[PDB]
Amino acid sequence: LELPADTVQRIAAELKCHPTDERVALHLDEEDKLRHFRECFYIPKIQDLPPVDLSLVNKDENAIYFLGNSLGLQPKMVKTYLEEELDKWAKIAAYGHEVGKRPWITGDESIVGLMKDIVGANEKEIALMNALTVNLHLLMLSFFKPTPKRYKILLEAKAFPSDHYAIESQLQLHGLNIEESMRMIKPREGEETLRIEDILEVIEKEGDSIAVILFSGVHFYTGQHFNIPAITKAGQAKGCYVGFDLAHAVGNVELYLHDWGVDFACWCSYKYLNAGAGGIAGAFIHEKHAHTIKPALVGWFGHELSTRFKMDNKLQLIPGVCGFRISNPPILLVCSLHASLEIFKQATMKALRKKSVLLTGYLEYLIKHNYGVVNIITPSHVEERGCQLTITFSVPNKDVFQELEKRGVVCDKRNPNGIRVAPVPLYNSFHDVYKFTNLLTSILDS
Amino acid sequence: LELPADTVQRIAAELKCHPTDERVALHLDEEDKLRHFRECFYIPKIQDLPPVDLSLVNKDENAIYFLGNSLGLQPKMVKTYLEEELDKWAKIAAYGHEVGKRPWITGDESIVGLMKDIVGANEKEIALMNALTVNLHLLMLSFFKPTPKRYKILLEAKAFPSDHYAIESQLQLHGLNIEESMRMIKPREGEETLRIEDILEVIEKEGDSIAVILFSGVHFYTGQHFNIPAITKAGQAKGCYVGFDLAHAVGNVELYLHDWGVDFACWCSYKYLNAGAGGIAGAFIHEKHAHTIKPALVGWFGHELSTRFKMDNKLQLIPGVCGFRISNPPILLVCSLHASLEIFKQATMKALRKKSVLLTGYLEYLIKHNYGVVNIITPSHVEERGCQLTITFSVPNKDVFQELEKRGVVCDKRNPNGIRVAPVPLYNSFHDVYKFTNLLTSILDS
Ligand SMILES: *Cc1c(COP(=O)(O)O)cnc(C)c1O
Ligand SMILES: *Cc1c(COP(=O)(O)O)cnc(C)c1O
Ligand SMILES: O=C(O)CNC(=O)c1cccc(O)c1
Ligand SMILES: O=C(O)CNC(=O)c1cccc(O)c1
Repeated sequence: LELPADTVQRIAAELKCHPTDERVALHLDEEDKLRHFRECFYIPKIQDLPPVDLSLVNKDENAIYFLGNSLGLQPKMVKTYLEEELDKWAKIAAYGHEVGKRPWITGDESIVGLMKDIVGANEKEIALMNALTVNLHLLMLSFFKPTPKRYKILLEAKAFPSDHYAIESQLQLHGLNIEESMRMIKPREGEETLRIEDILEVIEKEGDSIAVILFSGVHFYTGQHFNIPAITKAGQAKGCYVGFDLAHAVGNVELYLHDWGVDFACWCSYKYLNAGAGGIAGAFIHEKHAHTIKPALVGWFGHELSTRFKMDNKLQLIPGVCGFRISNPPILLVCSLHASLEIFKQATMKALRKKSVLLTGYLEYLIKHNYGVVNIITPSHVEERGCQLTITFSVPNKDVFQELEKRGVVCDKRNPNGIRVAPVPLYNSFHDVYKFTNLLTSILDS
Repeated sequence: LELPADTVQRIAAELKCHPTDERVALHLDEEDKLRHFRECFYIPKIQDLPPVDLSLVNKDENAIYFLGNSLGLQPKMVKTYLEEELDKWAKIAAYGHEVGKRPWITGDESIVGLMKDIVGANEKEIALMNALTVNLHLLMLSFFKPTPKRYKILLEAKAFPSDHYAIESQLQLHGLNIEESMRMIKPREGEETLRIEDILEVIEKEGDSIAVILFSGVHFYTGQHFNIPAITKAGQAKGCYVGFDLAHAVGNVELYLHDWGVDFACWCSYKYLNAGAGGIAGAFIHEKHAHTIKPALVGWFGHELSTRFKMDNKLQLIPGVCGFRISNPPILLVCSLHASLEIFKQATMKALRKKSVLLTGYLEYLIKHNYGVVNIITPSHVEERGCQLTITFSVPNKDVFQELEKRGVVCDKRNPNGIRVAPVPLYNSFHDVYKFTNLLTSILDS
């Protein structure tokens, strides 16, 4: 299978231009079978962005939005989907709990089918509920059951703060010494990312004492995409449960949670899944646990639908992850997520991931060619990253982030002088990447 | 202070009609200073309701919606408020986290001020987050700390199923015997409601062994409004924490959680608060606990805003209930609740409660006069109930509920032959009550 760099160079040869020519980007966009999906989203205009310097930009041009890994752009249909439910609420009020396209009682279940291909799990293995870190806790209350022999939680060092705090509070709940019980894998000296061989070594050596491995699927800062099946198998070989925070993985990289035998997972919906700030989150528990791992905290929405409304206070618990669902689901959040998931249905993760490899590969190619001063922290192997590249710079005189945002590039900063950029296949183009790299080159040359 | 029955009879005398005359209802509506608020809501039309028999009703008449205690009607402004946020998301995407009327990061805090008068607490004592039963669990994980001496949870028998399951699972979490540890106050033989003297007796006699009292503020089925301050003081006198599920109280009866010294509380927003199915819920913790009662489960949104985004994994916990906030808040849910709370701001709980006393009092009066066969289960004392009356019937030949719903009355059923009705002051009229009672009379007379 042709690597992105090789595709770019071959296309350039065919076009009779240099691989760094704008025509290469324009051609890749012409050949992009997912090109039309860009029209499904509200893309901000450059002139409308708060930090933009109008004197450096062309009005009425679209922003170069590379922050879809943090706050995904809005599907145009969100309003329409919300209107369907507001209209029902206006027309029949309480009766909307039981009737319509999204009966409110089963609003979550009405759209969960659309998640099956995204995470690679069955409908009974997925719940759409609450918020990401909330779900992490609900799952950990059941999966983390420390003993004198097996009490550790294994995670990456410099994990996302919410997960870090969640794990710390879980350990504190059991009166466990944090320094001794919170095992955090640090990179080798002079590296920011983890080597799979090093992770597996820790698991092999310390696995007997580890109750739960809780890793990110994709690391938020380095952009490293961890080998989920390998970590899962290694942990399970030592008797650990293995779960993942897939905040940066879902809707980005392909996932097969069931087939890989992942024990549990959770994710948010407002990043690659484009559902809007604080949107309804997700949880997965492998069906193999449905009768053995029970919810720690129960509410009425974990009671089987068939008898729930008898209200006789005789719990009939739904097996598997839906037993962990505590409260009635927020229809308005279901609406916005639904609009997004219909788009994913049409695009397919297979096709999206294929475009992402070429799109991020093209970005990497242009960066490496022009400045090979500029360091890509994200792993170079195509299977070891998603959309996002994390880049650092060595320019004492320039704040590269500030100069980019003034010009309508929307991305994330980390210190001292670096950036997170994540071109996404649904609504970013190869031309976006071309434009970005030329703005960057111009900034670095002063 | 004039009782509702006496107001009705006096008004009838002034009008020169019988207290049961339609003119009495029309006059009370003319004198209702809150009358205009009815126009702020989408009221369903009778012809649009699923169970309606069109041959028994007049088309284009409004439904008689008496289920505002279960699913509140929609403020007309909900769509407008949602559009503000969708428009921001479309225009500036990620930048919406920090700017606008409702910066997404502080979306909850941007509207919490509007809850101050509703629950009678300070802004630092209220959090808008998650869902009701979820919040109940988050609070109980911190407030319920059983010991060999003090391990019981005290609640009413036949509590709402979700609360019942929550309490059961909390006890199971600590390995406590449910039958011994879950103390449930049952009514006297031949009664459905609880006597305050009986509740206080249990507290006095068993209080030393009770860790937490968790009562509803208003009981969902009987409509009994419990004396919150009296239960709070009695529990605290015995060293118990006292908390309330205010699902049926908030936006219905007046509340002074801080001044009463209530330890903690939680509530939903889709009942009297009209926020839409599964809307963003609420939690209260008295400020007296801010430095002593810490969250059991922590996430990044419990970390002080000023340093949260440094992402250095060094927790700086917000004192009080906001420390219990785990995840970033759902803006779309904030929108719908905000639309409702602006209406409550204009109306005031004081004025709403005053109308409710007269409105429910008038309903009771008409029921008692025509059939004094018909039993009101809800306490008769005006201070011992909210909007809702629960009514039972003794007619072997008639399903009263089915006959009411066919005629465009929207209410709730319980067996064998009874109903829950809750005329609400924001959008129900005295004429609604008059019409309802005449439909009921006609049904009962066969
Ligand atoms: C309506 C109600 C609930 C509903 O629970 P959710 O968590 O909102 O699904 C719970 N408890 C009481 C007392 C209620 O009246
Ligand atoms: C974005 C993200 C979160 C956000 O937490 P919320 O519960 O949604 O507020 C948590 N963990 C990871 C790994 C994330 O990337
Ligand atoms: O983008 C990330 O990796 C993590 N950050 C967020 O999810 C985020 C950023 C700003 C506001 C917010 O609520 C969440
Ligand atoms: O109305 C009550 O007292 C309790 N019921 C609900 O809150 C309710 C009813 C139907 C659907 C739902 O999600 C909640």
